[PDB]
Amino acid sequence: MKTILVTGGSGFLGRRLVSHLSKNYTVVAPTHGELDLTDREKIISEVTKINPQIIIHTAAISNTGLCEQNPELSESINLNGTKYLAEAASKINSKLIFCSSDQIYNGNAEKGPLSEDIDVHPVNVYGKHKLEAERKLQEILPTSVSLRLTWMYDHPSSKIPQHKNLPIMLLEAKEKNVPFVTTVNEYRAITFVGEVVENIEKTFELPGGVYNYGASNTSNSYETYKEIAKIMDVPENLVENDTNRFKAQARNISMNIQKIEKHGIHFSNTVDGFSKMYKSFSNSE
Amino acid sequence: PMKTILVTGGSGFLGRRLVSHLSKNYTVVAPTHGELDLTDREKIISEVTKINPQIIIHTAAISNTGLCEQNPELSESINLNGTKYLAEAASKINSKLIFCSSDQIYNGNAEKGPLSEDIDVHPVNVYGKHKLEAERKLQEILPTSVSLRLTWMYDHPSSKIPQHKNLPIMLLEAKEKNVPFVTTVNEYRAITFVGEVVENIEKTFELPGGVYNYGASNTSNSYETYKEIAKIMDVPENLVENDTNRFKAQARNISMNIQKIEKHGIHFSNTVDGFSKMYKSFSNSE
Repeated sequence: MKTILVTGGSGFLGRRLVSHLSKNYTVVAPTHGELDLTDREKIISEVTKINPQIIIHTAAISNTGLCEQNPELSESINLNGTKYLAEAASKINSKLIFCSSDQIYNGNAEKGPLSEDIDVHPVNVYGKHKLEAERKLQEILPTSVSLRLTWMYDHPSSKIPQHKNLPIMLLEAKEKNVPFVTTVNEYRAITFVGEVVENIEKTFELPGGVYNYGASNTSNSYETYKEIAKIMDVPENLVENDTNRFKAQARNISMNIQKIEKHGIHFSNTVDGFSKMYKSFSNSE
Repeated sequence: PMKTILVTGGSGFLGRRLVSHLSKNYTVVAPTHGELDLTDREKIISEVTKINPQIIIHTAAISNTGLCEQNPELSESINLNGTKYLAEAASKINSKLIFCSSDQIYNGNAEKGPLSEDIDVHPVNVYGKHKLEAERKLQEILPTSVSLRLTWMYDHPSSKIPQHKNLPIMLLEAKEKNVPFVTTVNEYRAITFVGEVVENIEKTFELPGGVYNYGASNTSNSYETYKEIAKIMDVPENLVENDTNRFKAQARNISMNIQKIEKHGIHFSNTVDGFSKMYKSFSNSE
């Protein structure tokens, strides 16, 4: 009975991973109050007591100032946490699955889908800290797996609660009649959480390294979201194209996913991924 | 007859300490996220009109986005949402809104010394940019609204009221694990005991609308200030390392000039004296 320790059960992906993997795995999903990650002594011993075969780390690899009333805003590397999770994992040869981000690509100036071997230099704090976590998971845990995830979504009529993501934002533009702003200077994919969650068992056997993980997309955000809005019966004129955003240089974070296609892991593209699972779903509309 | 205050963020660090302070002198309504959703313009307008508070203290953070559940939409747009709607609800009932801003709006500034509210600012992080835009929107919609620029705060390490790891607790952990707490001579920041921020809050209610630097003062760098705070706490002086690498291009100066509010009779202690003052307050003599 393999034991899966999930750090980040409270989050959007964490809470959905726990529900799916509680079928055939024992899932131990503690709260940040239950399991202070920066307490090395505690995390080493608690990891050893649970003795998990697989660790899926989704918890905040540091954070900005928002979400808190009294934040420090040191704006240093603020790593640790995963470092202690890493050494605890190495002690019992655990398989660590880090939830990374395609925002690592957001500084790249190349066009078309980007591969995992291409030199990266993100521009915002989120991309910088995710990349730094990747590099350090590698040197301490060579067998560890880094999945660069995209902006994601559940069906907008889902039972599992979720904060505002794009399917909800397009529906709200329909009700309030205020248009949702986007741009042609953005190339990004959005992946149904179900495909991310359903493919997650296949990653357990992957050799250690960095893997692009999510939907593909060759279209820009403005073209993509019109296609999605047009599926949801959302007026066309409700999705606007602001040429000012990313004017200095386009944000291209569309991933080439052939590395995981070799290992039999498939994601559909962004448009046909949304449509298939908008229709498949048992929501009458 | 007794004034009524609507406090948002009633569970957070500052919000919970404001509710506790005011509950005996006012009718304080501190609704949870389930009781009052800040992303909903329709709902905000409906509740504030019914509660009809004379004073609204907005301390809550925008915790209702995808960033806070680690599924972020990382646009430059930094949408206000909740803070903008609160202002509109207040305009219609004529409520005096008090907003929790931040001194981090000064972190881009290149000037030296304590900075006043009337200078040209340009923050370089996301916290400063969201907070400054919140002020800009509030002074447009609510001329009477008051925006208090707070500092990084701290309660006592041994107070039974919870908090996240702030300065005084990190220096104790340094002593425990013999890990040097790293700081820098390139940072000019003040920190304030929350008790001084909270017992002066009643004075701000009368203040004319505008921006007011609201917190402790500091005339020296973080390294020297954290060394002083170390020696008072009886933690060893070797555990305060100054990493001069941090803030190489432009030193972070968020020292605040509180000269505006002290003309209105609002006095704050400085960083060092204020700490010893509360540190001596705790545990009364037998």
